[PDB]
Amino acid sequence: EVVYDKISKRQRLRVFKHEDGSERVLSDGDHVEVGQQLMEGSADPHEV
Repeated sequence: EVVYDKISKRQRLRVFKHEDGSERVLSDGDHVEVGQQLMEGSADPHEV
């Protein structure tokens, strides 16, 4: 299991939706695909 260790609450949480779980902000327990962005902001393109 992958660990994203620390994110300051200055960062908002991502507002996507998929798999018709929620349709709103990243919900605890929600299902996440491979390329899904977890946070509002700009993603490192090396990572993608």
